[PDB]
Amino acid sequence: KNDAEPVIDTDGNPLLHRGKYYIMPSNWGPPGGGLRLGKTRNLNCPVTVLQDYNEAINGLPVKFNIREILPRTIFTDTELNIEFTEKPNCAENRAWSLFKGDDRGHKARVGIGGSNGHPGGEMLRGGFYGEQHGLRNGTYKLVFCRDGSSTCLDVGRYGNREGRRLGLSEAGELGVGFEKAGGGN
Repeated sequence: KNDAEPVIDTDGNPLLHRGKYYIMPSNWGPPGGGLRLGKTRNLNCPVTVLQDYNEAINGLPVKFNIREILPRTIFTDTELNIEFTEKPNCAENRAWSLFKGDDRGHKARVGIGGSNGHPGGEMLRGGFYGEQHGLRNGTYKLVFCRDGSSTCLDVGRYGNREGRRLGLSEAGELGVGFEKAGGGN
């Protein structure tokens, strides 16, 4: 279009696939936390990807693959399937799925695992997306495009008093910054 650039960590270098990264809360917003598999609600397997109310923990690595592949650069509009680098042993996968539309989950909640136990229930189908509609320095937003009716929506934030459950906002939210997790190759 106007037209897709490469997606950068913003420690200056284009961002890659099967590469482990972290996502910080940009520049202190608000008040910024990291993300991980966190504790929220109760027992059947934690699906809730949490954002931290504390900055000491950058959470868990984040693998942006167009998933059943290997590729070199992630340009702003190219699909992908994202997942953490280690699942709590008991949810099925670490892939992020969006549980939907009712039941006191109340937005499409960020979900790891293949079935549900507890709140909400049926995880929507779809491939993710991302990147800034940004201005002076740094990086920005990630997006989801559904299988059924989603000409895709943003991912804002919902809280619930446990931490901060990610979700699909109506407007857009989250200035996001990327920190490769290190490595060679």
